[PDB]
Formats: sequence, C-alpha cells, structure tokens
Amino acid sequence: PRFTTGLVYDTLMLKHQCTCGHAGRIQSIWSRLQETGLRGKCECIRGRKATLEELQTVHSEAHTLLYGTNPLNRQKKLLGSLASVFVRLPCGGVGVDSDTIWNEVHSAGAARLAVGCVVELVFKVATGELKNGFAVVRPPGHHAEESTPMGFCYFNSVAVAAKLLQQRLSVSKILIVDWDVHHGNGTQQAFYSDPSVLYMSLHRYDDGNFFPGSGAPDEVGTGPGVGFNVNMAFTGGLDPPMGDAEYLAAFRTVVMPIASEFAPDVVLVSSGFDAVEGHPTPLGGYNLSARCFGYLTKQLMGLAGGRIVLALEGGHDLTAICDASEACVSALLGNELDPLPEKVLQQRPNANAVRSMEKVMEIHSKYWRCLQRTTSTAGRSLIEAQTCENE
Ligand SMILES: O=C(NO)c1ccc(C(=O)N2CCn3c(-c4ccccc4)cnc3C2)s1
Ligand SMILES: [K+]
Ligand SMILES: [K+]
Ligand SMILES: [Zn+2]
Ligand SMILES: [Zn+2]
Repeated sequence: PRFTTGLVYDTLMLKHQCTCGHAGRIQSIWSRLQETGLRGKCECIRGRKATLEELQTVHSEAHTLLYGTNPLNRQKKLLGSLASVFVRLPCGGVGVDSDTIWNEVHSAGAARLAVGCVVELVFKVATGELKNGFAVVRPPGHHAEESTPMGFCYFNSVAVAAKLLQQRLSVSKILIVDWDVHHGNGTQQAFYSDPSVLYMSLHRYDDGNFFPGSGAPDEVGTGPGVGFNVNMAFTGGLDPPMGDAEYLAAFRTVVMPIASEFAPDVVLVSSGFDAVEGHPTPLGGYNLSARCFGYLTKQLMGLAGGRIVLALEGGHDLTAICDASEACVSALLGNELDPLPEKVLQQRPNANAVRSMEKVMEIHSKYWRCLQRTTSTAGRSLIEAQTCENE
C-alpha cells in the first residue's frame, strides 16, 4: 500500500558497495531491513543531493561551497587524480580509498546526499504521500554547526529538513527529538531563538565531561525561544550505566508531557543508536536494548497524528544498530513489538537518573504547565507509575 512507511537509502553514500556484505553501517542496516522483509512492506523513496540553497537554510555560504562542491571542478593529472580515489579490495570489488585525502572529501559528498535523502522523505510524510519514515543515511549530521563541521558531521540533515518545512510548507510547530547518546549541538544552535520548533535532546552529559561537552539542562533557549530547548542531560557517569528503565522514565516524566503540551504538527527524530548496549564507555557507556527503541518510537507516533520521520545519526556496533533499526521500522509499520522483559517493567530508575530528571523538571517547570501541577514521580518503575495513576 502506498500510504505506509517510507525508507530512503542510496548506494552513492557508500565508500564501497559489495554483494554478500567488510560492509559498513548503512549497508548492513539496509540488508537487515531487506532480509527481514520490512523493506518489502515499505515504500522505497529515491534520494538526491541537497541543493546549495537548501544547505544554506542552516549553514553559511562559505561552509556550503567548501564542503558541498567537487574540488576537482576548481582545478593526465585528472586521470591520475581519479585513479588514486579508488582501491581494489580483497573481495575483488573497488572502493573509495580510506587511506587517502579523498576519504573526507567523499564523506562530505555523502553528507550532501544524506541531507537531500532526508528532505525527500520528510516532505513525502509531511504532505501525506507517506504515513511514516526511516532514513538510512550517513554520515550523521547533528553536530554540524552553522560554519563548523565536527564529530564526523558536515551538514545537519535534520535541521535543514526542519528549516524547509517552515519555509516551503509554513509548518507551524515542529518537534525534534534527538536520542543519540551525544548532544545535538548543531540542532540546538539552529533553533535556539525559535519557539516554533521544540528541540529535545536525551544525552550523556556528566557535567560537561562527555563529547561534545555542550547541552546543560540550563540551556533553555534565548529571546522568544526561551522554554523551547530541553536538554534531558544525564549526569553521574556510569554508576550505574543508564538503561531502559531510565530512558523510559525520562519519556514518562519529561519528554512526553512537554511534547504533548507543545502539540507538534510534525516530529523529526535524530535517531542515533550509540546508547544501546555494545558501545563501550568512551563512545557510549549506556546499555539500552534495541527493543526499547521500538517502544520509544511508538510513543512519539502518538504525536503529530503519527507524522514522524527518524533519521539515522550515530551508532557503531553492527548488531546493535541493525537490531535497533529493525525495532524502529517495525514500530513505524504498526507491527506488534516484542514485549519488554518483566525485569525492565519492574525496575526503578537509578538514583543518578532520577536526580538528572528532577533537575530538568525543576528548570522547565517555569515554562511548561505539565510540570507546575505536581510533585515528582520520576523514581517509580513503569508498573508502579501505572498502578499509582488509577485510584
Ligand atoms: O557518535 C558520533 N557521531 O555520530 C561521535 C562523534 C564523535 C565522537 C567522539 O566521542 N569523539 C571523541 C573520541 N574521539 C577519538 C578518540 C581518540 C583517541 C582515544 C579515544 C577517542 C577520536 N575522535 C573522537 C570523536 S562519537
Ligand atoms: K542526543
Ligand atoms: K528551540
Ligand atoms: Zn567488497
Ligand atoms: Zn552519537
């Protein structure tokens, strides 16, 4: 059926395409979606390069021309330049040579394609051509600032897509949720003074001591945007690590009450999976299950009438990102999800997480009615919170 979940992917984002895939992140996720038959139930959407004008909704002209255009256009030596871009591999295939100067050039070109791929999917959902969508896209975008690439990001795909929704379709309210384990500093910057888009980040913060070092609970916006930047910053380190119970409690007490009050017209998700188990201690440190992300997706699908697009950001462990991508797409298709273990449903969130949640709720009680009514119940398990709503 055509009114269903869309997927966007493009082999031109790959360093090396290879049958029987070795094989990087997005090629592996695409295979898992193909192999499980989820792609078959989905509408596959054709991507394209973002235009230079589209990238300039977020980034400076200078940034866009430097990283967004083929350097050879400014310049026997052509045949020699083309030759060393490529290398023949032990599978008998060819790829972009990762040991050369073309590694970062190609990644920036991949980034330009990633933005257009996301824009295409977002517009089909926002317009009702599609219901839902997931963008299988690389590199990530959420750390790229107006004039600064960083943390493997060149262009902020999700922020560009939001700017174009506002400028082309006049979308009144957009919610961006960012659940990559790292703060989306780029996205925060792009909308910091704008009350028409609510940015909500869940991230490891530990009082400024985790990459990229931004995203304090204090940072609530500037000007008329005051109140519309929510940093659900976890602090306390890994004593113990954050897991399913902690993120589920954060959705119950902070994310869903604020997002529900805001009442967005479209939801965009910066969907990194580096919080799932399999991402050791400097990269991630947390141990969410892949299946928890299927549940978080289903929660957000209750907003904006279900007009939601998830865009892959970080995540490295192949099993983890494939398990998680599978759970999110399955949720978007409306399939029944694997139930969360009794263990997770019974578990009270750890003390560091409760403290973190209460700090944010305190700061944002000033700006949201849903946090003015009551006392905190952040320390309850899901079963307990369920039990103690009734009577
Ligand atoms: O998830 C991501 N992008 O999607 C990340 C971007 C940047 C990340 C990050 O934490 N970095 C800090 C660690 N690091 C390193 C390290 C270099 C030596 C030892 C440990 C880490 C190189 N580059 C980085 C970027 S994760
Ligand atoms: K985040
Ligand atoms: K904002
Ligand atoms: Zn190969
Ligand atoms: Zn990340």
